[PDB]
Order: sequence, then structure tokens, then C-alpha cells
Amino acid sequence: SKARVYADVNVLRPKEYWDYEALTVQWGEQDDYEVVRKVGRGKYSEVFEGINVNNNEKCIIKILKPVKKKKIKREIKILQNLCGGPNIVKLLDIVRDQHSKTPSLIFEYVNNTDFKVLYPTLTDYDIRYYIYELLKALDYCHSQGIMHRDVKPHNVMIDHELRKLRLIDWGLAEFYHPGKEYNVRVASRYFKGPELLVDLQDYDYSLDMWSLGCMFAGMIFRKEPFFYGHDNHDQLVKIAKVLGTDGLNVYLNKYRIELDPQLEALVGRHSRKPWLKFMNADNQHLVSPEAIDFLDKLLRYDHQERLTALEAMTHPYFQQVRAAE
Amino acid sequence: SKARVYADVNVLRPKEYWDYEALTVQWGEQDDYEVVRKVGRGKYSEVFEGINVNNNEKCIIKILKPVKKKKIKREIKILQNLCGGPNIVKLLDIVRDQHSKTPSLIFEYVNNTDFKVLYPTLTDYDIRYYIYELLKALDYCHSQGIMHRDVKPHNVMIDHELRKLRLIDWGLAEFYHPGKEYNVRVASRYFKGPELLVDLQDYDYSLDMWSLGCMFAGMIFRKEPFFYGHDNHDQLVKIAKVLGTDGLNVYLNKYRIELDPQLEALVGRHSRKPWLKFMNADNQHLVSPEAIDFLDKLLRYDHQERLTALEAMTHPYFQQVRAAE
Ligand SMILES: CSc1nc2c(Br)c(Br)c(Br)c(Br)c2[nH]1
Ligand SMILES: CSc1nc2c(Br)c(Br)c(Br)c(Br)c2[nH]1
Repeated sequence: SKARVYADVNVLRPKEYWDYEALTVQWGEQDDYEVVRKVGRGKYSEVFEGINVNNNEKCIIKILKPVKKKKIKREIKILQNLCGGPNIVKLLDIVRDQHSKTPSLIFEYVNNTDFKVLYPTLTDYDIRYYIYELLKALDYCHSQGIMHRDVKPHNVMIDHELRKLRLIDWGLAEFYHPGKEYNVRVASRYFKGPELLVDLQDYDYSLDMWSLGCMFAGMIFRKEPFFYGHDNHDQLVKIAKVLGTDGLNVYLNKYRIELDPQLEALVGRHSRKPWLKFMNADNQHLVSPEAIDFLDKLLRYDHQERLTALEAMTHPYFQQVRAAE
Repeated sequence: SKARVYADVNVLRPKEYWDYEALTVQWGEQDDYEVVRKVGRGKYSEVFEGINVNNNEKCIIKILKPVKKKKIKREIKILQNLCGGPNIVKLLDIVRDQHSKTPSLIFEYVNNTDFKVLYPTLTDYDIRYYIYELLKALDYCHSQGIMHRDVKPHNVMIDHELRKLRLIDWGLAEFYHPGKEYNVRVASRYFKGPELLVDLQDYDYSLDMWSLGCMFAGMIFRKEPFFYGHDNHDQLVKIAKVLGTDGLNVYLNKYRIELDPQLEALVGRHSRKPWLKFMNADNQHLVSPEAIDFLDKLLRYDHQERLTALEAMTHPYFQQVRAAE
């Protein structure tokens, strides 16, 4: 498999663009930034709102829990290539604890409103708008040869008042290389594309669209996560129970990929579930023919069938938002 | 039915934008333009290359065969609204024979190469490129609330050397009005969308995409016309024999449209014909998974399922052309 778009970005760019292991970090002053209050935390870092001692501007300090120098160079190089692009979290500085080497990435500040409390307030248009904004981030990084590999609400910071959105956490992000096999233990479970659940290692930008699709199904259907699987195997089961297994079968055959006997019998056989069957009084006003049509073109077993970010932005669903533009 | 996009363009614009009957033509000097040589001719006009006596710049003089003042105002008003837009034939002046009222529309000159001789020379990329260019014309007029209703090679002037393309002949063009029934005797037969063949009068911009789809199938498969039907009825037969009749059935049912018993039994029952079954040594190099995928998304019975012009431009098929941009 090869990405249907932006497949040669890296092959035509200077090696120093993608050769992240060959990055020599320019550490700044661990001082210019003061932690003001812990505002978040993944298992790969603790996050705090912070102040830039110099200009007093707010900032976000991401202190990294012991990371292999090679992975940090990846996240850093990726942040550097995408810095300036639409809705990409701006990396303002890299610093380190003098005494112990602990890295902290300094980013632009985003007065974010956690999704668990923001999404239920979102109007039909709001969702359309924000998803749209997220699509600019995605189409942009994809156009730079980068797979985020970790799309999800948690990684989409949103300032509702300013309507400013930023795709964050490029720690699981990777450069796309035509015909390269990648680890399928990326992205959060509930957003893991089928290809990740069936060890189809030669994936691409499309991985993200599925993630987005999951995030979108969650927002319109008000069901977060949309595919709540306790474990990777069960994750493929929550999917098959929605997309149907015959679709899965076609996917598996097209890419000559087998399934492990155990999971195989666990995913059993399920008929495709109409998207409208997820509709209820609570989300009826967010569901629409276009929302369904857009979502249907996102959640495709075949990563090759999924809408590319650029195509998603032109789907009529986004027409009103584009018109405001 | 209502267009999935640009549906409210006219409803939000000043009435003088679409009220073409209320146009008061500003006739110029029938003199400034001299016919140099007949270069074309439809049944609604004779076309000649011409010279602008003033600046000596070449021009195209379209002398209209007796037209109802109401239709001329339509073509003229439409040409005026779209003048300046991407690849839209530029209307430079409207004049009239003093002695007899015969109208002549003066347009920009295009050193065109008839398609019957140009297309066979076109490379894979050339086709992609030109179709792309045509899509800008289409997405633009559609975004102004106008249905061309007559897309076809004959109406796409092309200067291969300059790679300049213009969508011409807006004589069958009309303003789009949400929920309005239009005459289905528009566009040339071989490019008539199914909706035109089954009297689905509430069509929209999508009509054009089918036309384009036909033109595209002709160019990649080297089969002009692609759907060669001797008459409107037989036109729906050449289609059903390709898209299959069950698809047709779904279309007919969704829009509660019956078929006339006569044609009904004439279209009989046919299975869908894989697009790749139109491939042969002569067009093999122009056919590709993306070309097929793009075409498949154009030739849909359901005008609502067809790619909108804006969506077609973002289809991976056009990726290389967009990259050159
Ligand atoms: C889970 S709470 C949280 N808020 C964040 C903001 Br605002 C930014 Br900007 C960045 Br970078 C990260 Br990482 C964040 N993590
Ligand atoms: C069929 S030959 C022909 N060539 C044309 C050119 Br060049 C232009 Br510009 C326009 Br407007 C029209 Br109508 C044309 N008709």
C-alpha cells in the first residue's frame, strides 16, 4: 500500500527534512518559563500552563517523562517542520532541566476547554466548523509528509471563545515513507484504524482520517468513545459490529492479510449497521444526511477508500463553513 | 431535489443578478470587429475568428441565428456574471447588425484545436490537467449560481500550446433556483444526464458533472461519444447498458419517477459493466485506478451522489496537477 496523495513529499525533500535522528536540539533557557498550574498529563508527559518570564505571555510547558533521545528528536523535528502550518500547535522553545536532562517543550498557549465538557455544548455548525479546522491541520501535516497517528479529542485543543483550534501532541507522529511498515501500536485504542487492528503495517495519512471519523462519530452521535473497545482485539469487534464483517472480509482479502484465529472467531460475523441506527433524540439535531455521508466516507475499513483530508474539506457537509470563509 | 452546494447563491443575491429578462443590453459598434474566417457553427450561431479593428487583437465573433430576445439576455447576463472567473470564456462586447438586428457576441480569442484532433494527442497528465482546468470553470459558475447545461468537448476551447482552456457557449446555461423545474431538452444528447433522460426536472449543478463524466470517459477510454445514443430514449439505453439497470431502478425509486412503458421495456434489464471492461491497448495508458475512481464518482445516476466540482478537483487523480500548482 502507498498513500494516494502526498506520497513523494519526503522522497523529494532534502534528507535533513525527515532524518530526525540527525537533529541536534537547540536547547533554550529552562528559566524563561515558569509552571503556573498542572492542566494535563499523559503517560509520556505532564502538562502545565506556564508563563514566559520574559514577556509574561502565557505558554504551555510540556515536561516529558524519560524519553529515548531518538523519539524526542522525532516529535521535535516534526513539530519544527509543521510550525507555522494551519492549526498546528506552535512549538516555541525546547529546554531541559540542567540538573537531570529532563526535557520540556514550550508551546503556544491555548485556553482550552476539555472536550468532555465542550462537545456537548457544540452546535451543529460548531462541530462542522471545528472538524473543518482540524482538517486543515491534518491536510497540512499530511502535505508535509507527516502522519499524526494520534488523532483524538484529547489531542485537539480548542478555545471555544476564540474559535481557535490546534492539533496537539505529535509524539506518536511519523514521517511517511512510500512502502514502509510502521508500528501498529500508535494512536489511542478507541481511535485505532482497522489497519492497526489487523497489523497492516504499510499504512499512511489515511490512518488519521479513520481516527477523525471516530472522533466525528462521537461528536455527532454523542457517543464518546464511538468504538469503545476494552482491548485492541475488542476494538476490532466494536467496529465489525458497526461496519459489518463482510466489509472487513473484502478489506482483509484485498491486502492479503489474515486474522489471528482467536480474534477471528471473536469478530465472528456481523451485518453492517446503518449509521442512522445510532441516532436518538439527544443527537438527532447533529445528525444529517451530509453528516452521515461525510462520516461514511471516513469510516472505511479500506484506508485507500477513505476521504483524504483535502477531499473531506470539500464535502458539502462543510459548505456553510467554507462559505463563511 | 436541491443542489447539495451553492443552493442559495441566487436567493441571497440582488434580483438584478439573476433577473436576466430585466437586462438592457449595451450594444457596441458592429464595426470594431471584422470577420476573418468561419471557424465554427452551431444551429444557434455561426462562429468566425475576427479582428478587433481598433487594437488588431484577434477575437471570436459569434453571430447568433434569430434568437428570442429573452434567451439572448440569458446567455448575455450569464456571460456577464461569469466574466473574469477561472477559465470562463471572456465576453468582450455585444453588437448588432444595424440593418437587421442580428446579434453578434464578441469574445476573447482562443487558438483552439478541435478535440477530434487534439484529444488523441493528449497525454495522461494532459487529460488530467485539462479536465482539471474545466473543473475550475465549472466550480466557478456553479459557485455563482449557474448551470452550464451544455458541457462537452465542443464547448471546451483549448489552446494546447498555451495550455489555456475556456468553457464556452453559455447559450444553454441557466441560473439555479432551489426547487425549480427546468427543461430537460438541454445539453447535447450524448452528454445528457440520466435526470434529463427521465424527465427529472428539478436538477442542478450536478447535471454538469455527469456531462463532464461523459467527456472524461470519452477521453480516457478513447470512445467519443462514450454513450452514443441515436435518440434521447436510446441515450438512456446506452447508459443502462453500462451503469446497470438496478442502479437506475434505485434512482427512479428515490425520486419517485416513473419511466414511459415504451422506453421502460427498451432499457430492459442490464448488469453494471465494470469500467475496466472499456479498457483496451489504445487507452490502457490513460486508464488507471484513480481515473476509474474519479470517473465512477462522476457517472452516477443519482445527481446527488455525483462529485461536486469542488470535490472533483481534490480527488487524488488530480494530485499531480495540483502539485504543479
Ligand atoms: C490534556 S490538557 C492539555 N492542554 C494542552 C494545551 Br492548551 C496545549 Br497548547 C498542549 Br501543546 C498540550 Br500537550 C495540552 N495538554
Ligand atoms: C466550434 S469552433 C469555435 N471556436 C470557438 C472559440 Br476559439 C471561441 Br473563444 C468561442 Br466563444 C466559440 Br462559440 C467557438 N467556437
